[PDB]
Amino acid sequence: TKFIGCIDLHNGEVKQQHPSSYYAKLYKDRDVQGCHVIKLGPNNDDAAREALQESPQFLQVGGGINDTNCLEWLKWASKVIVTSWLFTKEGHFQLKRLERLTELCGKDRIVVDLSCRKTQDGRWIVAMNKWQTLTDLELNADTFRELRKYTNEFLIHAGGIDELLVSKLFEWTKDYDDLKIVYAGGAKSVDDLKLVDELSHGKVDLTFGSSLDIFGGNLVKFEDCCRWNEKQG
Ligand SMILES: [Cl-]
Repeated sequence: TKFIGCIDLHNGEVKQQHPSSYYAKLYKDRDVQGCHVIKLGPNNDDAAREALQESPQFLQVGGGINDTNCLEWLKWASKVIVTSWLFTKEGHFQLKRLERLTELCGKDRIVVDLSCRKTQDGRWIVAMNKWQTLTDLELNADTFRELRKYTNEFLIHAGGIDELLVSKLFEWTKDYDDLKIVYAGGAKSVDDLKLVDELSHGKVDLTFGSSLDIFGGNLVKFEDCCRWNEKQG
């Protein structure tokens, strides 16, 4: 279990003041591997490239990723993160679209980002279009078994963390040794690192974003998250 950093971009600006390259440099300097730059809506491409080019092939990029632009983004991103393109506007999962991305990029350069909503006890359904659309894809062991054929990494995007979900991510992927699972679910305590480590037997990584001091949050220290990583080896 490691701390994963992020940079969210909206209207060409970081969601927080510092430009995107500041954060890209910081993550590189502190050797925070596997961070994600996420474009929320349009007009973010320059700010995304600013971050990626500050630390070339070190940060991932998501938001508006499809078969037409994935190779160009991979010039500067370590991996591309697919989101809504895997679904029709009606919310139907399109496995053939994932297969196309893998065919173009390689399984080591794509991330499948699934935003999920807990509908009922022990049930999580993938959602799209700013959460407002439930898709026909459920999170469960079967979904992980099938989709891991096409990617080496999932970003699972969901007060405290959804502890039961983290436990389930472990349970559903226990037999996979080569699969990276990044959880992003609003963590706002440094204590969540050890908690996620315990729940997942070390197999799930944890994003911190807006709660961090470096983004103007007053809840979690970025340096504490880096120190956690440094202790893991
Ligand atoms: Cl990466």
